[PDB]
Amino acid sequence: VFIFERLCSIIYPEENEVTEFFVTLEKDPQQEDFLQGRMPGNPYSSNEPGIGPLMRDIKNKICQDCDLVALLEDDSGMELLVNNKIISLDLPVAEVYKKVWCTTNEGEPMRIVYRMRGLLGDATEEFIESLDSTTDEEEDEEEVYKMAGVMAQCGGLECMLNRLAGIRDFKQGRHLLTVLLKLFSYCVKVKVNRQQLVKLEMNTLNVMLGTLNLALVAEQESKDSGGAAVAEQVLSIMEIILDESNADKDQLVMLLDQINSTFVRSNPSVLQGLLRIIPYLSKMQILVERFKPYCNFDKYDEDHSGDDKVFLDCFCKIAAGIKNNSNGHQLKDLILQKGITQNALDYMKKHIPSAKNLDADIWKKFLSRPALPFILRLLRGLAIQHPGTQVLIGTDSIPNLHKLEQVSSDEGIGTLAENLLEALREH
Repeated sequence: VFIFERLCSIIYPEENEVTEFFVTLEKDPQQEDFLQGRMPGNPYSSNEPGIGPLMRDIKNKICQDCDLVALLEDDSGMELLVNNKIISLDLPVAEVYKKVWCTTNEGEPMRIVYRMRGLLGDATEEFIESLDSTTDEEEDEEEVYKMAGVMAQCGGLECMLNRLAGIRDFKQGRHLLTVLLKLFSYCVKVKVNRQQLVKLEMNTLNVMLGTLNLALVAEQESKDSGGAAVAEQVLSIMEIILDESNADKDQLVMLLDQINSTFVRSNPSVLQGLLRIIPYLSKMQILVERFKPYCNFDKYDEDHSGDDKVFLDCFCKIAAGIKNNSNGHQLKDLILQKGITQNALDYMKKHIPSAKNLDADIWKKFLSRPALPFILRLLRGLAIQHPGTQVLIGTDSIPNLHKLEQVSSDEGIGTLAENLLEALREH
């Protein structure tokens, strides 16, 4: 653990948190007669209750200790000044100390002058709203994390993967697992490390999926085990590695079991991360049959459970994420053979209005059907780069889709129909 912590601190030196500093809380000398009370505890330690984490907490402490109750609920009524600059109450006291005070008065207690706003006229002092540079310049990770590039050359990534694969007990391994994943999050910032991790010889995907499964099982057995945070980190690292790689079916089924898992459902972040990696990984027959009941559109319009909706949205996202390769084609062929595409076309043919006036109430009522957005998204996802699906939709549905693409609705049905027609133009 200590070796990997030391490697993290070499790659990305966390700025030394200012462990303890002192502050003095003084009245504006020009408001001495207007402000009741005085702060008696000068200098105050940064570790003292009410001295942070925000400048607002100091303002609230001054209002409380000086009995200025009317200013306690009003964040606009009191100003805090450091080095004759007005400091935003949203800023961290430790950052104000480091970035504003220590620039001129390093090692002295930070003098905070407090005053009532507008009592002597308009403030003429500079207002510091953000301690961070106003410039939105983005730090170059390839330069910021440049030292992580050594891990590709020294066999460091291979050592880290072997260490990750060696962790069989989540409870004992948690601390090592957290440090290794922190180090991986720095390593994936650098292109040389991403390209090394993409090599099949590294077995990166299987090790990461093993670590994900270990974290998911640990959180299912014991709530708040920390498996959730580990699973989220693994899913984020996997997304980056799988994206670089693109720039088995049993594992896909294990991932869908997680969509069913209440833990993953209750954890939107883990579910989101999981739903982002599922496309890249694309048994299959069983899961396609499992998504077939989720295609009760008429029933969906009548009534559907939050899960039915979530599952129908997830199936639309899966269908859109199926890549153009032999296995992706076989999965789309299986979905076509299971009749899911035909059932979506039969629903549209049954419910589409014959009225020529698109503003008619019958059209509004058709466009507001709950299943219709999901049908158009699903059909698009299945049609992209899949001639069998394109031909089936292109047989009889073009005149109806071409009516739909012309409609504006609050559900965006016209735009969804146009996007489906654009996917069908591949054929």
